[PDB]
Amino acid sequence: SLRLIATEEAVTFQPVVDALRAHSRTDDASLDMILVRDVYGDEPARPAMIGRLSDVTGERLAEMDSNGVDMHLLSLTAPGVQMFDAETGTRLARIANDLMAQTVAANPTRFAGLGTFAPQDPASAAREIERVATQLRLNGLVINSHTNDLYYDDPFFHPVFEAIEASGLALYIHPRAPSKQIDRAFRDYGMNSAIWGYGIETSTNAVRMILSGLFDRFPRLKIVLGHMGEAIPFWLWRLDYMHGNATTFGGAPKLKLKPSEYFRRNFAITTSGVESHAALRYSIEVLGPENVMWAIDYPYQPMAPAVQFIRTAPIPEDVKAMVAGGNAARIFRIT
Amino acid sequence: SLRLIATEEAVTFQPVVDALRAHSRTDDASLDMILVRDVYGDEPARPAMIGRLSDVTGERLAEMDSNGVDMHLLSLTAPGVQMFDAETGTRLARIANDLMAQTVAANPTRFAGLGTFAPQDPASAAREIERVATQLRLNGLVINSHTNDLYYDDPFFHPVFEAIEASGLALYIHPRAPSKQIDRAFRDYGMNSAIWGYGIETSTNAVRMILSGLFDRFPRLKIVLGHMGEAIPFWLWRLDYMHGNATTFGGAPKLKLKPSEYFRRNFAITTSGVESHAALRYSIEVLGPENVMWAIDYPYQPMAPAVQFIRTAPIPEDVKAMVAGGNAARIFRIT
Ligand SMILES: COc1cc(C(=O)O)cc(C(=O)O)c1
Ligand SMILES: COc1cc(C(=O)O)cc(C(=O)O)c1
Ligand SMILES: [Mn+2]
Ligand SMILES: [Mn+2]
Repeated sequence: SLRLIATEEAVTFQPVVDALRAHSRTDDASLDMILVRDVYGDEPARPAMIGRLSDVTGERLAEMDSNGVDMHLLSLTAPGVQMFDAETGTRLARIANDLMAQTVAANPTRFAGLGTFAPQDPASAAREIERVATQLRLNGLVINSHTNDLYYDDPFFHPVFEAIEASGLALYIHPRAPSKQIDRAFRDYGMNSAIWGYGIETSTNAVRMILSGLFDRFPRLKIVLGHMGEAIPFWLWRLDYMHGNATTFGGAPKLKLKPSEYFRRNFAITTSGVESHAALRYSIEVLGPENVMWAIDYPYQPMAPAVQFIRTAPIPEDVKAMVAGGNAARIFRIT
Repeated sequence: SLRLIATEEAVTFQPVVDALRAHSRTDDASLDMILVRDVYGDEPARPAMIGRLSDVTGERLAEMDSNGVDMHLLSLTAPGVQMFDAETGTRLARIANDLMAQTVAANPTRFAGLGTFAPQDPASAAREIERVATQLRLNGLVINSHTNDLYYDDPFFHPVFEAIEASGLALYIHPRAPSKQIDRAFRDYGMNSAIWGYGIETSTNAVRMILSGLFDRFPRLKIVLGHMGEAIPFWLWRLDYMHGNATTFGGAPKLKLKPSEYFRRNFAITTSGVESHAALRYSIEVLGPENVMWAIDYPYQPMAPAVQFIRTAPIPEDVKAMVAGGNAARIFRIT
């Protein structure tokens, strides 16, 4: 009877798959090409993945039922539509969002959905964000860290965040591989991926957002970070302590709040890929129990262990209910 | 009467200062030049820092006395001698280590010392490490993350680690600014420094060391990381979980232990710059109480708050004693 709403659950659609299959044959130097060739390539190292990402009502729903999971909140899998040229990305975002709405509508008690967009073209992405919010009535938004090797402090993306803030939709900033600004250090030992690169790429993006003052410009933004907040909850004291030096000697702009206060006000986190009771308890302690959500990270992680992690969490039942689904129901407006 | 041994306490000596003053005028593109110009430059934004780093027996000792701090474990301040050419770095490491040994000998109940080296020349560095251990009999070693924009998984540095392992001295890997591999993303909002770049640079170095299998080659190495382990303690579950993918699809070498097992076996951490009781408790829980040490990070942080942080830590008195000084006395050979 614990209501479980999993918040970082990947899906894909045939038009996006086809575009990535084509993209896999190009000489794109993005570090995401490792993943793209592994999953979408002509000789894939991970040949079952397209099928598992594409499936919603077969194995996925069967696994949900066997583990007592009420819902998946679906998101177009990284790297979404962000690797394509602007026209292509804009077209495919629309298509993927329409298909997400269609998927959710077939089983709305079991699936909710996040829309995505192509920030390669900020003006067009702003229009699509508005369409996602008001015409499709999806539950929120998802984007995969950097676009065009730029981070979201860049004023280039202001029209995107203006539209997101106005829409009231939370934005899940999911990882992708380290951008070209930092990828040189992530070429070895599989560090391009979830084992290290994903967290460094995504957390650096979010820290730039905070320190740049994005949340003074757009104070009603809600951002969600998976992987126990990409470790930002662990760094809060030092982010705050060193901020004086940053604005005094480092040219950082003066902010209305402390870095950690933006993190608690404007961000929430999920437990995707971090099935640690100690890290969960730490995060609840420093963020508050309203700011932590459960996730599986299916199909990149299996459902049973993630479910058992939350069902056995050494926290009171009321807090467990918040983490398991209550918070997600609030943040992603799930009835 | 808690015995307090602070383990990340920076010092400098005139010959190194003079060399950095000269270096500040060069066209070196290293991100450390920001700090170097701010402290050692002809028109320094932080003019009092050289005096504070240079002082051992004046203000530093008075502050130790007024706060009841037993000892500082001294280290040549970042970037140490690593920015110089090999000949210069090698020469200056010898001098700086002799001066460190003399500083310690002058007040051995109040100061312990870490020797440094210039890994620009691994053969010469290996010889200096041996001298530090056997002739100077210093308490350990210190190096500031990368050298020549390479990380310590590189076989280029094997003679260094062979020598460190044989010496039995622990190596404190202190931060410096992000290397050229990653520095593009750390040029804004003061992120070059302790607020973010230091942690990403140093943790990525350490993660490369672990995933490369360095600790299978040299299983007796002891490495110390400040700033609450540069957040690696927070990432342990995910580092372990994703390791199968890394070795299966990512070309990472198979290891004898799990990544988190190398971290507990071969690393210890300090609390420098992270005066959070929650983060301290988390670290003691996941690493064990023997693996956590207290530090101040003087003169970049003030002593009083660091001292009051540990004196008021909500942990049992025997564990507090271990963290405050007992572990340091073991790891750094202090009577
Ligand atoms: C492309 O999307 C992915 C996402 C995750 C994640 O940690 O969120 C992991 C993988 C992966 O394991 O390769 C891939
Ligand atoms: C030159 O070495 C430094 C070290 C630290 C540290 O956090 O360990 C901070 C600063 C700084 O605040 O600029 C400088
Ligand atoms: Mn994911
Ligand atoms: Mn320091």
